Parts: sequence; structure tokens; C-alpha cells
Amino acid sequence: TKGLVLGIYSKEDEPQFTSAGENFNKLVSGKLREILNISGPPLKAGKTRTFYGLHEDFPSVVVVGLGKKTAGIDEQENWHEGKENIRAAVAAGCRQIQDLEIPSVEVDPCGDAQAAAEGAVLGLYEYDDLKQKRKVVVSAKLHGSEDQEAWQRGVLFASGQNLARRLMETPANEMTPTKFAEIVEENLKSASIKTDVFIRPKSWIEEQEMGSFLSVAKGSEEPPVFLEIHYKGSPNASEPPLVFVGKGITFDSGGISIKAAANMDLMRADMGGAATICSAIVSAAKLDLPINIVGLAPLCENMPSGKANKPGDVVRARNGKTIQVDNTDAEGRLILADALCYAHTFNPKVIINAATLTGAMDIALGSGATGVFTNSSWLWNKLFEASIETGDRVWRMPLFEHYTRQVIDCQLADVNNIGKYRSAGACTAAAFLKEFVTHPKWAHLDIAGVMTNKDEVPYLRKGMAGRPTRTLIEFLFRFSQ
Amino acid sequence: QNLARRLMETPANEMTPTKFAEIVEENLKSASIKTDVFIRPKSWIEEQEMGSFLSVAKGSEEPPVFLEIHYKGSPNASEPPLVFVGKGITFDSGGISIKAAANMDLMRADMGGAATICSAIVSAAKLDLPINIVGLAPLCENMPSGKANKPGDVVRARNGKTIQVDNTDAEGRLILADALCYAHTFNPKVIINAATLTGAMDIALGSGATGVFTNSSWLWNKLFEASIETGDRVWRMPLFEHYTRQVIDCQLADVNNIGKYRSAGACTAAAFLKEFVTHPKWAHLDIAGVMTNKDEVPYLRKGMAGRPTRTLIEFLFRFSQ
Amino acid sequence: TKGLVLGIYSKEDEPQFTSAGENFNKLVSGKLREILNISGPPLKAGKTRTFYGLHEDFPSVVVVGLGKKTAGIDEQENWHEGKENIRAAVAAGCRQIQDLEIPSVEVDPCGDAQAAAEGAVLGLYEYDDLKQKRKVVVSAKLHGSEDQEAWQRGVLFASGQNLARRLMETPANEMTPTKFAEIVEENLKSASIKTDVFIRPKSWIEEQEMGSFLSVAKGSEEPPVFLEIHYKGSPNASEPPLVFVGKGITFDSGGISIKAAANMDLMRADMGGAATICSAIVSAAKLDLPINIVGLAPLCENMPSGKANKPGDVVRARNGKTIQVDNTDAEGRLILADALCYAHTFNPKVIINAATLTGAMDIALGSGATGVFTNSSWLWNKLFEASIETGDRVWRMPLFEHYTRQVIDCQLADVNNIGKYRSAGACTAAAFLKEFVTHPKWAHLDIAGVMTNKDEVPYLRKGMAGRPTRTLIEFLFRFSQ
Ligand SMILES: [Mg+2]
Ligand SMILES: [Mg+2]
Ligand SMILES: [Mg+2]
Ligand SMILES: [Zn+2]
Ligand SMILES: [Zn+2]
Ligand SMILES: [Zn+2]
Repeated sequence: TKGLVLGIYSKEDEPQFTSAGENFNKLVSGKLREILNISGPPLKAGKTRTFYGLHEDFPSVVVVGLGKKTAGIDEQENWHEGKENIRAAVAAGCRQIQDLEIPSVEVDPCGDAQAAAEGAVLGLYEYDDLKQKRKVVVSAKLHGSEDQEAWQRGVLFASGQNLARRLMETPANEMTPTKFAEIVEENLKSASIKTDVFIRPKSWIEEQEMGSFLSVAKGSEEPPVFLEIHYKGSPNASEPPLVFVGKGITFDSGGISIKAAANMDLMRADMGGAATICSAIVSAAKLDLPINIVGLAPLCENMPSGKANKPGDVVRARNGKTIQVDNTDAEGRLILADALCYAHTFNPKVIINAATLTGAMDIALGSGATGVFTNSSWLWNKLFEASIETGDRVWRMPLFEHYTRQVIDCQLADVNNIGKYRSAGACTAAAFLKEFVTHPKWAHLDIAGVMTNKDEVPYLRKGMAGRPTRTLIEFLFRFSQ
Repeated sequence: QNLARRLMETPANEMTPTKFAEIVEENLKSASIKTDVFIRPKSWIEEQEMGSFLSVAKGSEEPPVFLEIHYKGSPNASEPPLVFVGKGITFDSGGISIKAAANMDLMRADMGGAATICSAIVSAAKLDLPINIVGLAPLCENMPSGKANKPGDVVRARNGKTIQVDNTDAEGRLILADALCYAHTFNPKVIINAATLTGAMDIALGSGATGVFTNSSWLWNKLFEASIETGDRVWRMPLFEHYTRQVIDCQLADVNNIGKYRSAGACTAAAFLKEFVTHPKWAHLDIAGVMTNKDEVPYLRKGMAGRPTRTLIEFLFRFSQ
Repeated sequence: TKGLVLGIYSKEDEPQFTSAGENFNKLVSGKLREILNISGPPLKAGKTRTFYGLHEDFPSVVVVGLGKKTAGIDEQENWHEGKENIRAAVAAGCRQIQDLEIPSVEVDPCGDAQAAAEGAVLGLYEYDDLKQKRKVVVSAKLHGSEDQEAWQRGVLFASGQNLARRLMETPANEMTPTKFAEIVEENLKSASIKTDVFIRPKSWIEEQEMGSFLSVAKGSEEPPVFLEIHYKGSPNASEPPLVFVGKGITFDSGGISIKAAANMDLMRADMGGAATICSAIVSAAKLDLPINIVGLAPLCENMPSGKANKPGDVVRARNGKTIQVDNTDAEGRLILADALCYAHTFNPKVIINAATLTGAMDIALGSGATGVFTNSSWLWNKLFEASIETGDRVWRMPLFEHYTRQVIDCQLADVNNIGKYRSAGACTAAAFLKEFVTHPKWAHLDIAGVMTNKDEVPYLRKGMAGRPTRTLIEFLFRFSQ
């Protein structure tokens, strides 16, 4: 009827199966084991072999390599590793069932119900919607029934990421500053009714004296929308929140300080800041976590025009500081100077802001880890441990006065959007944001390296990657528990 | 530190692969007599099957010199050492994969790897610290010529691995594939290699901290605490299979000098060096951001900065005590 | 023991098998047919499915899609197409047996013994030699015995191409102007004893007044070697030959007019001119074709140095004409001005020269067809028909006075290496070579677009492609018959 993804590990006496696999073997009377011998070598991690007709009801039994049984927290790679194995191995498996055009598939728990699910789902995602030529929409349910609460945690966690991936991925002619808000609000409210949304317009942002976010929007004729998310998880409402901020340039052309045509079509994902953290709240509300969280994301676009932000321009952020706007492409810095200032109104506990800010971050670490600066070692620890679990790494980066210094000397004004020199890119830019933050637990997460995937993460197909959404989710789970 | 600053700073017409060795040896021996130096020539490096360091030198007509420092601090001689390795391109013009004229006169300090760690031993011997340390630094130059290293070239490092040489400016990676391989001969405890490797490091952190990758959290801790004291910061950077993967797929050969993509620069390059290291306590220190100072560090005047020499010294003090 | 590549086509009543396949089905008693149903959809062209243990002696039976049974000469695509199908389909198949680490494989004739062979072999080639980490060396024999003369024509034709692919592919530190000659001579002599080789040195080239080829070599310290191939196929020796000329820069760095570091490591295949045509003669001598052919290829390197060719330089080609050398990267033009002049000495019938000359050719047609200019419609026809058969297309390109005109006005000299303007790149360059040719049947073949493959040609793996060697071979077969 449908396919099945089985798992196996490496040697002992004969490479052991995952118990779903062992079970299914006994069932076809050893002949899965038997054909595995006959087929070729053994399956190291992530490798895949497909055995037809072993079962009546399962034409295609794909067996995938799970690596070491006891594979675990790796001191170097900074993650759990079995999980990492399982994720690529059922991803590998599920993409084989999807190429066999099998619309539904059943999947080995593989000892970590959650991981096989985040594999099956992250693994299968595309963003098919605008091609009439699409792959089969395969349905992936668990195999078994003993462990359902964590496989659904898989499908949950993986989906909230897939959310961001479709929110980033979609062309910025479709996924606008409004349509992004429309979907989010819709996603947050279908997540829980303990939620309020505020797709605040130009008038309110004007009213908020958000000079800097506004200076940015004015290039396009597409409207600014400052978005406000709320989830009231806490039993006592009055618990002060955790506030997520996120940059939402739906399209970045650089503005007057205009980009090269070389791969500028990826700037449709310069709203990844906004998308990631939004998907995290949509997800923390599906988990319905005992915490009040607040999504804040200035959605607008960077374009050149007769009224676009010019080089040399001093503008006023909400907080009273002026900014020389020396480079119109350093604009997340300005959109974020204001929603950061607004974050403090909420009396937060943690202000995690996130953004696709600098290509320099990409030059830095580049899709390994999502670089995170933070005046909180406590906070750093927290994001990092969560990243160990989820596998979407995070690497601390420096928030040193050294860097502030460069941004702070300024011809016209109080702060400059680009620092004195070429060097230290993400640090300069994070140094600019701290000028707009007085809280003891702030975290900049520059996501410009994890904006995309090709092959680097196995279980993600090519296209917007939606990172580090699950590490953000997992952090708020653990902070709630 | 000022030593390294004059060793980096001086024009690469004066401060050659030999004159660097001459001064170092002179500085190490005036530091203590418990010292031996070996300004080994092309013949010995040829003999060492250091194909990769050699492939690099052959552009210039200026001679390669693989340098060997020794300081026998330990009461029992037979304590296995701490080994410092350091890249010593006295001048880097990129070679056939040639640089822009924009500020190429700073490549006279692409021997900062060699200079920093050398100054550290000169210093650990003045302190006369109860440890045997070994300086190792391939000194040579990158130039274009009728016999310069070409793009596409597979060469053989000492250890048997081949390297596609896709970009002649990624050459510290090759000079270092070999002195890293030679480091293991010494049965070290710590192999700290140091180099002005990638401009990407400069793009990364850029003169705040000297980026350090290491398969040793222990070792990381050690360099970092020392940096707390001295103020010459150090920032850990990732040595993830992710990055190895890019360097490892290779058309012609076993390893490629530049990885698959533009992104993750210092990590790709550090991933290349680990292919030439099997020891449990290795540390890459990319010094390309701290190569210079203007005003960033107050107490250094404008010019070659000589970083992170005191953090290296302070580490070997504390490791000795 | 070993694997097997079977073929099947599309529908009629039930998709027909190739008779090897039909035969092997009856043999396992229909159960190959049977499992094909059970497995998934049908296999359109180039697609592949792998069935283990159907046979005792054939653990892995891969079945591959052959497209239409009656698939043939395509008016648009300008080729035979069944052949094109079969080539990618067994290539597809053989790369599955090689990933199953099966060292030997037996292969379906697929109705075109030759094509399945040029697929199995072109398909399997890599250039493993410098990695210690290599894939299994799988051995591919025919399945059956009825049609052996044409499958060996496959393996022949595909191998002579694979020759060029290893001659191009190898680093120019190993594959020098001498080591290229050493291998060729070795390959030509093991092809037939009716052969002479002349690895003529600088002294002889100096003696030949080959000022222009020499001006080029002088940058490197690596020696020039003008190579002379001979194959005396003709019953009467005195039949005047067909002469192939080919540019052999083993490495092109541009010289003083120096290249960008962006992918300059591909210039190790700027000796593809020399390699292609050399492999063709090595091959025409294995076929032992009733024609005398003469290989001529100036092997040397382009480097910058204290004695490198400078911009502005007038040098003297053999024939008396001077050349302003305005761009040291237009150097195939000069290496070729002289071996073209030498070609006429031989009293040829056809002078086919071939070279990786212009990136403009790549901009032009770019790996579809190998652009060919020729003052002979007869000759054009000939190369083109051969290309229909082999599938390695060729596209005529213009040799108009228009273009000569630009190259011909020259400040200092008689000819300039780059023409007056940016436009018309390959035509300007081919216009330069005709100034060095007075014969009625000359053909420039610019191979800069087919220098590489990624995925464009199915049955070639990523790396130097070795094109258009079989079309050259096939032309000399047909010219001999
Ligand atoms: Mg921008
Ligand atoms: Mg360099
Ligand atoms: Mg050229
Ligand atoms: Zn932006
Ligand atoms: Zn260098
Ligand atoms: Zn050329």
C-alpha cells in the first residue's frame, strides 16, 4: 500500500537492526536480513537501500544506516550525534519513498521518536507551491504506537521550522510585510487562543517615533507593518515575558547602496530574522509552554527610489539616539534599533533578537553555527545547550567595547550603521545593536550563514533553511520546565 | 612581543627566510645556552619529503629554510615537549593566484605565524621555564615565476596525502601541512601551530581576538585564561566535520587547499590543517586579524602588532608552574 | 558474483524489455517482470531500479529506462537519440553497480552494442589516480556474444575519449609538455607499429623558425616540445594525409596578461586541443583505418616571469607574418599560427586543428556543441554527420572577412592576437588562424565549451569531458570507408 523506513546500525557479530526492523524481519521470516546480505556491503550512516516486495502491505522497505547504536554527545561537534544520525538517515529514507512516488510512509522510531520525526519532516519539505510540476505529497506517520508523544514533538518542532522555511523561501512579491503578518497571526491563533496579534501600520510606527525603522521602509511603496505577537502561557498573566525581536526586510536590494545582481534573489530571505523567531512562538504556543513570550518584528522592504534612504543620513531612533546611515544596505541595524527599544517596554527577562544581518557572519562560521553575541553567559549557555540537543548549532561571538568604539565615532551623529573599517563585520554590527539595548540578558543571533542549505545539513533539501528555529523552541521549552 | 613586531614589520627583502632564522637562533641562544638551532636547507626539506612546503617555495629564487628551535627547560631531558609550529611566508604575493596591489605591502607580515611563536620560545627560555618546547617554522616566499606553483596542482605532503592547489594564495595551508606532520615526530604534549592564514578571520572577529580552533577544550581553556591575564584575547572557532567535508571532496586529490564555497573561511582552512594532525591536543591560531594595530589596542603604536605572543608566553609559564 | 544492467522501454500493453532482459526474466521465471510491478512506477529514460537476489549469480540486476524503442535521428537535437538514451541509461546503471562496490558487471546490448559500451565506459570513468580513496574498479563486459565487434567499437571509442579525459584532467605539474608526449607516443605505438613519433625539442622548433610558439613557451622554465604523430594507414604510403593540429598549453595562467584566481585550476586542460585530436589518432590506429593521419601539437606553458611574453610584442610566425601580442592570454592563437603553417608541408587533404581557444565560445553555445569554423561546407558536413551519430555535437560558426578585418588592422604588425573589439570572440580568433592557413579544407574546432562536464552530458561524470574525440574518430572512420 505504502512504504516503510527501517533502520540498522554497524557491527557486533552481524549489524543489529532497530527493533521495528527486527520485528519486521521476523514477520517476513528473516528474509529482510537475508536480502540485506545478498544486496551488497553494509549501510554506514545516512546510506540507504531499497528492498521491494518483502511485504504484502509494504512494497518498499528502505533500510537506512543509523551509525553507532551508542553514538552520543560529541565534545567536538557540539551536539548529540545519534539524533544527528537518525535525522539524516530517515530523511534519506523518506526522500526515497517520495521518489518512488509513494504518498504515505511509515517510519522506524529508531530509538529516538523525536529525531526520526524531525528527519522525516525536515527531510521531506520543499515549497512546491509555485511549480505545477510537484513531487508526491507523502504522508509520514510513525511506525508503532508505544512512543507517540515525542514523535509528535518531532513533527511539531520540524513543522515550526518548515514554517520559517516557507515564510523565507516565498518570493517577496507574495510574502510581503502584510502577508507575512497575516500568516503568522493565523498560525499563532490556530496554535492557541491565549494570543493577541497586532499588525500595527505606519501610523502607529510613526506614533512610536520609530524614525530608524521608518527611514528604511520609505524606499518601497510596500507598506511597513510593525508586528506584535503574544502568547500568554503563564498561569499568572503578570509574569514578565521573554521577548523575541526579528528583522523583517521581505526584500533587500541594498537600496541606494545597491546590491550586485549576483544572487540577489536570496534577499527574499532577509526576513528570516522575523520568520525564525515567529515560528518559534507559533511553536511554543502549540507546545503550550508556561511562559509569556512576545514576538516583535519590523516588516518592511529595502528599495531604491526618489524617496529612498540616502547615504549620509542621520535619522532618529525611538530612544533619542541618531544614526549616520552611511550604507543603506546596513538596514537591519536600523529596523532593529527600534524594535529593540520597544522590547524594553515589555519588561522582558530575556530579549532574544534574531536577524539575517551580515554577510560577514557567513564569511565567519558559514552555516556551521548561527553566530550569537550576548552580554549574558547564562543566556549563551542556554542557547548552546539547546543547540547540543537539536543539532542546530550556535557559536558565541564577541561583544567587546573594541567593536562599539568603531561604530560609535561618528561624524554627524550618535551611532554609525557601518563601523570605521572592513574588518570584524558581525561584531561591529552587533556592537551597533547593543547601543539600543540596556537589558542584562540580551542575545543577538546573526542567521546569515544559516539562511540557506545545499547539502551541509543532510536532512534539509536545497533552499531556505529556516535555522535556528528548533534551538529557539527547545530553549523556551527548557526555560519553561 | 616587540621582537615579533620587528620580525614581522621589517621588509621581506631584508627579513628573509634566512635572516629571520639568523636573528631567532641568535635570540634563542642569548636567551639560554640550553638550546639548539637548525636552519635546515632545501636538501633536508627535500629529504623530509616535504613536498607541500617545497611546492610553495619554488616560485621565489629566495631559499627555503625549515627552522628548528629547541629549549630544554626540563630537569629530565626526556620529558616530551610542547611544540610550536608557525607559518613563515616572508612575503606573500599570492603567487600565480596573485594579489591586488591594495595594501599588499602588509604581506611582509605573513611570517607572523613563525615570528609569534618564535618570540614566545625566545621568551620562555629567558624566563627559563621547566619545560622543553620545540619551534618549528617553514620559512619561504610566495612569488610568481616560470616555475611557480600553478593552479590545479596536486603535490604530496610528507604524510602521504595529496593536495589539489587550486589557489596558490592558500599556501600557509601547505607550508603547514608539513611542519604539522613533522611536529608529531617529537612526541609533543600540546601542538600549538600559529599563522596569519585567512583574511576571513579578519572579517570574522578582526583584531578583537585571535581566533583559535582546537580539538581540545582543555587546551582552549588554557589559551583563554592566559588571554584573560594578558589582555591579548583569543576566541574559539569551530573545527567541525561540516567544514572538513568541503575541503575533503576533491577532484584530483586527497585534500583541496580551498574548500567547496566562499563561506566559513577560517573554519575551512583550519579544517584542512586537522587532516595533517592526529594529536589530542592541537590548536590552530589564526592571527590574520591581529597582524596589525592602528588604535584598537591603545598601547601599541600603528604597524605590525605582534599578537598573541604574551598569551602564548603566559600559557607556557602557567603550564610550567 | 557480479552485477547486471538490464534495459526496458516505455508502454505498448506492458513496457517491453530488451531481449537480454526478456531472456533473463524467463530465466528467473518471470519474477524480474513481477518485482518491477511490485516496486513502483515505470522507468522513463535514464532512470534506474535495483533488484537484488533475482539471480544466484547476479545479486544485483539494475533495470534502466531506454526510452522509446523506435527513438531515432532527431531533427532538432541533431543526433541519433536511441544511442543517446542507451548511453545515459547504462551509464546510470553502471554507476549503480560501482556504488554497490561490484567489481565486475555484465551489460545489456540494448539493441546498440556500441552505444551501451560507450555508455558503460564513458559512464564509469573518473581519474582516481591521485586520491588514495578511490571507487571500485568495475569491469564491464558485454552481456551475450552475438554482437561483439560493435561493443568493442564502443569500448574503443569511449576509451580514446577517456584517454583525452585523463590527459586533460591530470595536474599540469604531472602532465607536462614532455609527459603528455611520452604517454601519447606510448599510446600510439601500442595502437599500431605503423607509427613514428617525434617529440621535437626547442632546438628543432628554433630551427623551424616557429617564432610565435616559442614566444609563448619562454615564460615557463618547462621545456617546449613540438610533437609529431604518424599513422600510416594507407596501403600506398604516398597517399597525402589528414592532419590534425592541437593546442597544448599544459597550463595557462594568462602570462603577464594574467588570469583571475577564480577557477584557474581548469587551465590544466588548455591542452585539450592537443589531447582530443591525439586521442583520435591513437584511436584511428587501434581501428587501423586505411588512411595516413598526422598529429601535430605544440606543447608548452603560459607563465609570468622575468622573460615572459610582454604586451605589445611583435613576434614572427614561421610563414613570415608578424603578430602584435596585445594580450598574452590569447596564446593558443600563436602556438597555432605555427603548427598550422607546418601542417601544409605534409600536403594534407583535410587540416583539422582543434583547441580550447576562447571563453567566448563558452559564452556562445557552451557545452551543447563544439563550435567549428571551416572554409569547407564539405568538411562541415562531414564533422556534423559524424556528430549526429556520436552525439557529441558540433555547431558551425562564421569565418567571415568581417572578423578578419578586425584582427588584421594592426598598429605594429601584420596580425594582432586579439581583434579591435570585445564582440564576436571565437570568430575573431578563428579569423586570426585562417591568416596562417591557405588550404581548401581547413577546420577550426574551438572546444572551450566542452572542456568540462557536470551533468550536461549524462553519461560523463564531473570533470574534464574530453570532447569531441569520438566525433573526430567517427569522421576518420567514415572518411576511410
Ligand atoms: Mg542589507
Ligand atoms: Mg596567501
Ligand atoms: Mg589563454
Ligand atoms: Zn538586510
Ligand atoms: Zn599567506
Ligand atoms: Zn590558452
